[PDB]
Amino acid sequence: GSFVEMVDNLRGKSGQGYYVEMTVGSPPQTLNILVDTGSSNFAVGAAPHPFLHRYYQRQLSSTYRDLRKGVYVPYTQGKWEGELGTDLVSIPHGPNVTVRANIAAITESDKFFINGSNWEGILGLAYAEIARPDDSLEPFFDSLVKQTHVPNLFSLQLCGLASVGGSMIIGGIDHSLYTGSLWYTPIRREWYYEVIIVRVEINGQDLKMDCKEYNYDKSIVDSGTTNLRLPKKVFEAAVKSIKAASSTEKFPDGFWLGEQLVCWQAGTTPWNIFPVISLYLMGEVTNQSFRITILPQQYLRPVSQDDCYKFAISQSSTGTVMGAVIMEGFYVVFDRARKRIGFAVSACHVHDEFRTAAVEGPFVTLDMEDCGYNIPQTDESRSHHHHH
Ligand SMILES: CC(=O)N[C@@H](Cc1cc(F)cc(F)c1)[C@H](O)CNC1(c2cccc(-n3cccn3)c2)CCCCC1
Ligand SMILES: [Zn+2]
Ligand SMILES: [Zn+2]
Ligand SMILES: [Zn+2]
Ligand SMILES: [Zn+2]
Repeated sequence: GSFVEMVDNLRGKSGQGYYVEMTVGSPPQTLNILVDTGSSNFAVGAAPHPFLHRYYQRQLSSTYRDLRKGVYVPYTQGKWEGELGTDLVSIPHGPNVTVRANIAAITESDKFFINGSNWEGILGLAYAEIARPDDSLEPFFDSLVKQTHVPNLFSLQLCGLASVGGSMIIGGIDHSLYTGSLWYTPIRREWYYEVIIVRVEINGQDLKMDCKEYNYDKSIVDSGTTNLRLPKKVFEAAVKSIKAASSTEKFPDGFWLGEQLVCWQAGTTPWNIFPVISLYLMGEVTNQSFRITILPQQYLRPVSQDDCYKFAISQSSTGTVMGAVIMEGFYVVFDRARKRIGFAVSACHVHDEFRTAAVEGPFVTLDMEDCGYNIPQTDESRSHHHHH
């Protein structure tokens, strides 16, 4: 488990999430597992399903122990039901350590598994706070760090229907995965990997919104979501501005809805008419920020003699979700030990002829804590005690 043994340990199909090979149980059962920075539960298929041809067989594992507890987890469209337990977990193209972790054995599901995905489970790498059924269910990464000598840090280089590749570096930073300098934004609160966006530009033009609209009701880094998602108001401003630059082409509304492809003749796509998008993230120094710059090659997704494209930016009512669309630009450091997220330009350069994906700063201004929104506290959340 040198960083070199972890290089290129990810695979997937385009728009269907990235997965790492894990083993579960004794003897080890090999399974492919979606890497989700947007959730906190480790769960694996554990009974027959249409789209699966292997699953976790609890009864074949000598190290399995029943927790006698059910759990239910909805996501944006998919959901599953599970029965909790613990077993030995390893990442074979990862560090050379085995840990006892919590596993949700999935017994029923709806629209969870995706035909052709090649994944049989989901690794929630976010914090205990949002774990189901409550935060006393230690997440995998927590266990791994608690039980071994692995630094409290991981890094994602997501690259590339068509196949994708990439790397999850568990426990450090591999400099062969990036070029230029690494910029860190703070983790605002440890639940999701919540960050603050202080400014947005499309083709250098500021959208000029109250900076709180950008993080309404939050902003996060989610390897589990394909698209860049944007709060309704920001989405509308953004589309207006993208439509205006690309206006030599007149697409049907369904395209802007992300529900329809548009096509040019093989190798003739007019990239230049689509604008770069810059997201300015709060720096570690007060009044400083730095931008990540997104190419239309990242947000226009490839799907006769024709190159065809899906619009990978969609509306949100649950804040700004920086999905795979965004991450594919970058080597992203989830530096849990220092409560920061780093970005650098990826050594998998998914690059334009005149423009490039960029991580740039500092930019200096005023009043970024002012850009956070505070979610309305519900009675249900206020009432649960936390003797942890
Ligand atoms: C598209 C999708 O849904 N992706 C799953 C991962 C995923 C990928 C996939 F390919 C199929 C799936 F069903 C789920 C990912 O977590 C979604 N993450 C958010 C989400 C949304 C709703 C519930 C939960 N959540 C549950 C527990 C803790 N948080 C998380 C995080 C907050 C903002 C919106 C997306
Ligand atoms: Zn392998
Ligand atoms: Zn059921
Ligand atoms: Zn109490
Ligand atoms: Zn608690």
